Formats: sequence, C-alpha cells, structure tokens
Amino acid sequence: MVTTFVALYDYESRTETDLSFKKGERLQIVNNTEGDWWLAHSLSTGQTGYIPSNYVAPSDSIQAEEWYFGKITRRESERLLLNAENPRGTFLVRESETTKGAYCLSVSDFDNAKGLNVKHYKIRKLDSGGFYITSRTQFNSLQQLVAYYSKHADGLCHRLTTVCPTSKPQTQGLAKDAWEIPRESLRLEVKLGQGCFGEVWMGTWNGTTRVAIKTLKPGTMSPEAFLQEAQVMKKLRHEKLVQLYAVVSEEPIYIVTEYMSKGSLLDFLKGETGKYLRLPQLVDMAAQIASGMAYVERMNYVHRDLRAANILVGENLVCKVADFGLARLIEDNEYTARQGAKFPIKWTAPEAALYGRFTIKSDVWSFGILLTELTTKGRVPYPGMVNREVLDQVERGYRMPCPPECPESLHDLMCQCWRKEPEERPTFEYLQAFLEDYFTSTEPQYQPGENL
Ligand SMILES: CN1CCN(Cc2ccc(C(=O)Nc3cccc(Nc4nccc(-c5cccnc5)n4)c3)cc2)CC1
Repeated sequence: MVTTFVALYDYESRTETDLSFKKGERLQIVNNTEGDWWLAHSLSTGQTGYIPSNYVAPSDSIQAEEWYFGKITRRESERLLLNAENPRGTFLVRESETTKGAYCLSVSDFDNAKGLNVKHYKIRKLDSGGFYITSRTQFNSLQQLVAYYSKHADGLCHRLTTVCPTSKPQTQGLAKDAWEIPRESLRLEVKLGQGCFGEVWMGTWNGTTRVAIKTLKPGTMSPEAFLQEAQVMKKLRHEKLVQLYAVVSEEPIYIVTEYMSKGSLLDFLKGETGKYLRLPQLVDMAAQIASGMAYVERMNYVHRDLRAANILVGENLVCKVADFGLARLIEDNEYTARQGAKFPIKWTAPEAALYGRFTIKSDVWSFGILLTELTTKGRVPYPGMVNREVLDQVERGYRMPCPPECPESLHDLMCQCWRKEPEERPTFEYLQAFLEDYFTSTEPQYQPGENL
C-alpha cells in the first residue's frame, strides 16, 4: 500500500514532536521525499510525530518482514543465529547463494551431545509462483511458508519459534523540537566548572537573559543520554526546581537553564555565609527543597541523586532542586540500574543500593541525609566511616546521631526518613508542612546558639 510503511525496530520518543512506535507497527508517511526524519501517523495509535527514516520499510516490500535478512551469506546467517540467548528454532529467511532466485530458511538447532548448530533449507520457486522446501508442500508466499512452519516442523529440525534478533542502527542525527535554539543566541562568559562529561558556564541568551549552559564533551556519553536531563525538565516545572530554557542538539550539545547566582548548597554552607546561619534559616531552606520534592512526588517522578551538592542557591536563601541527570518517570516494573546510580553511597537507601529499587521513598531517605548536611553546615555524612563500610552498617541498623545544637525533634524527623521499610517513611508532602510549621508547631521555645 503506497504511503504505508512498517517499522523494522522499536523507537522511544525523546522530544515533544517525535513518535514512539514498536517494530511491526504500520505508519502513514505521505512525504518521504527526504531528510533523515519523516512525519508519520500511526495506524495503530492514531498518533502523529517524527520518525527516523532508517527505521521503516515500505509496506509492499519483503523488507517489511522482520525475519527477512536479504543478501547475507550462509556463514553470516550462522553467526547471527548462534547467539547464546536464541531459543531453539530461531530463524531467518535470506537469499540463496547457490541457486539464483531461490531463498533459504536458516534455523538454530541443538545436538544433545555437541551443542548449538544451524540447519539450512533451500526455498525454491516455481513458474506458477509457488514457494517450497519440499515439492509436496507449496505456498503462494514466503509469508505463508513461514506461518506454516511456525505451526508444525513437518520435516524441519524444529518448529520456527523466534525471529532472529539483530542490532538496532543509530538514528541519523537527533530529533529536535521547539526547545531548540540557534547557538548564535548564546554568549559564554564565565566557566563555572568542568569534569569528565563536559563543562558548565554562565552566559547570556538573546543578549538579555542570564543563563547557565551545561555542555557535553564529545566521545563521553551519548547526546541522547545527556539530553535525558532536558526531557525531564520539559515536564517538571515548579518554583523550587531549576527551570529549563532551551537546548542545542548538535555537538557540542548544550542544555540552557536559569542561572542560580550562589552555586551549590554544599559550597554555600561551607563558605562564609554558613557561619552566620542558624536553625531558622536552615529549616527554611529544607522546607523549600521539600516543596520541590513534593512536586516531583505528585508528578510521579524520582530524582535519584538528591544531596546538597545538587541543590542550587540564589540570593536570599532561595534553594532549588537541580541535576535531573538521573531522574526518571516511575514505571510499574523493575529495571537493571546502571552501576553508577547508587553512588555516592552515603545518600542512597539500602533497597536502592542493593536491589535497584529507586522510588520516591528512596529520595526521602536521601532527604534525611541532606538534613544532616544542613544542620552540620556541609559535613560529610557518617564521619569517620569509609564508603565501603556504609551499606553493611546501615543495613544492620546504624543511624547518624543527633548533630550538636540540633533539636531532638528534627533528628526524629531524620530518623523517620531512614526507616528500614520504605512505606513507613514520610511523604515529601508531610515533610514540607512539618518544616514550614516547625517554629510554631514543634519548637515554639527555640532560641539560637552559636551554631544553630
Ligand atoms: C567532584 N565534581 C567534579 C566536577 N565538578 C564540576 C563543577 C564544579 C563546580 C561547579 C560550580 O561551582 N557551579 C556553580 C557556581 C556558581 C553558580 C552556579 N550556578 C548554576 N546555576 C544554574 C545551573 C547550574 C548548573 C551547575 C552544574 C550543572 N548543571 C547546571 N549552576 C554554579 C559546577 C560544576 C563538580 C564536582
């Protein structure tokens, strides 16, 4: 059907105007003139958006079939079919190397004594239009031949089970949306920092707006992985979260956000202003962070990297949640976490660190640890304890004690955040209200000392 295409691979949406689809999905594309990105409309979901043109095939063509591998050699088909995880009966169809115009069905098999091997069955074509492996069983299409042998082996080594898996190709360039800006609209002014994955600058946007510009060093993480952070920030908008302004999706990749003039909360606490802060100021900062996290909570997201180093500060003790580089929408299943997500370990709840169960409740644990950073003015959690020993201690019941000059009621709040069972930890909704009302509802007799 001309203008109908079939997806060869899965594609996940990563902008506001691209289209998610699954392999085998049928899509209308009425202008396939060119570019590497085509406007498509799904005949399954009725959704419209842009798709990578190398991920689809015309619906008429044999190339639309997932099991059709075209012109590959006998030996290359074997290499693909002998993948360690393929079930017995994994298969593909390809051109025959030995008979012009014929095809070949190649199938993974298993010898109980000798192990994995591949069998090949030549598919010949008649003048009548038929296809066959054996003369007695003919079909009008490769599709019907495959369908039949997926029901019964009928002479083959095994019934056809699984279509041979293969590598998904990269898209040609990244999908872009209305957050994209021309790089000429930016001037880099002051370099704020740098690390293994790039740099952060203070700059100006459109000649008028002060911004922070996070840059990706090429050859480190993928542009897609880097921009996951911007994808999250397009959806999460709140006064106590750092705001996304724009992206530049060609190398070097930029993420452009609002600029927070005082830098990280950790450095702010350790610096000269920390000496002049007392409990009311620190609790107010905690409440602001809790308000941001209560929004993240309501929106069904998880941050996964909450700590004072990832809060940013402005004038007048304004605090905002930042660094959404690990943040995720919560899904009702498990996933294999990256080895790096659990670090730094002193902020990570045991069930997140041990089993990869990162939830809003593991963010609550991290918030409790953040409360210790506030009340000690930036001391490292678990002082005297090396990173390698922390998990075992916490698992066995060890909790940090009440910091000097910290009211017992605030340490009791920290301890609730560190409950062994995640469900027994408070919500950020509760934490925000508690901290906002602290000096009227909880400590109405408070008087400052020299530190808190
Ligand atoms: C161990 N690790 C090694 C690599 N290193 C890189 C680094 C170091 C310092 C800063 C900093 O002081 N930033 C700073 C200073 C003054 C103001 C701001 N303001 C600001 N405003 C908005 C966004 C951002 C920002 C910061 C970091 C990442 N992305 C956005 N920063 C930032 C930023 C990045 C971090 C530590």
